[PDB]
Amino acid sequence: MDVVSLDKPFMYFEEIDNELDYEPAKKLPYQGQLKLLLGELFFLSKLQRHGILDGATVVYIGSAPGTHIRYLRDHFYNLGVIIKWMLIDGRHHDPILNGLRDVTLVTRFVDEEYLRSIKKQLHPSKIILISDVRSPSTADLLSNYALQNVMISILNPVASSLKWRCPFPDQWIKDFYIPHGNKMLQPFAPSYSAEMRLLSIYTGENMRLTRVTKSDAVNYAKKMYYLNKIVRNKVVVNFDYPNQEYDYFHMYFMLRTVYCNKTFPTTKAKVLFLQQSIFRFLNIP
Ligand SMILES: Nc1ncnc2c1ncn2[C@@H]1O[C@H](CSCC[C@H](N)C(=O)O)[C@@H](O)[C@H]1O
Repeated sequence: MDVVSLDKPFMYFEEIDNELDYEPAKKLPYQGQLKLLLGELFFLSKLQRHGILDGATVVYIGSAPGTHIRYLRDHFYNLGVIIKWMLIDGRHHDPILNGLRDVTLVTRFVDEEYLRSIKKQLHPSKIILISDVRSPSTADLLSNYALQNVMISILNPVASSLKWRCPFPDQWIKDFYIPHGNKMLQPFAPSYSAEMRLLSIYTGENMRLTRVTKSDAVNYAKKMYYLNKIVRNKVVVNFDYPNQEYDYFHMYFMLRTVYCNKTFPTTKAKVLFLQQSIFRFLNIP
């Protein structure tokens, strides 16, 4: 058994302290909704901590089916946070999202022109952007990242969460810029996934971008390979929890930052609660 003792999990890309030469997917049902729910609950909890969530309109682009979004919506709604949800996708959403006055579902694939009309329509509310659009090829990726930057420039949000996976070095097309932000690592991501989420909060009227080159691509690939191949396969023996696999240890850390109405005697009790709550909601054993 791959046993180990760990202080804390790697929460952001930058934390990974090792790499592996990438060698050329899921153990749980609804694992994808889980992966998404944890990251977005983590992101939104942070904004709440900063006082920038209440009264904002959450514009989620590439939100369908969005089964897990119902849970996120209920969570903040039950906490008393006032948020309007605007879920836009060309595909249809899970019907559990229907019939809620605080959530507007839009069946539209967004283009730059559309962003301008919704910006005019959302005005003067403050916007929190969440993007999970998916076309893939390096060209498909770049195009998605290009669109995500136009979302921020037009919508001009107070914070953003963007889907982010660096293209493979051996499939490099050109250097590009992505918004400056924290590269949040995702527990329960596919076995060999190199995807993370870019979380940014916008101050003043500036927009800081960062260039990404092929050498960065090589680094992303090796660090993400060691994390997937070695780290995620660890059994944290010093983690006193029903499940000691690395992903549960990693999940505990994101869930411990979440706010609940119900008071708990220990962080462990809360996490156990939120997790039970989350798994029951997702119908995961
Ligand atoms: N330009 C665009 N505007 C809106 N949605 C887009 C888009 N291009 C692709 N998409 C959508 O992006 C989605 C990627 S899968 C998204 C899953 C969703 N976040 C969930 O929680 O279940 C697809 O549903 C696709 O239709």
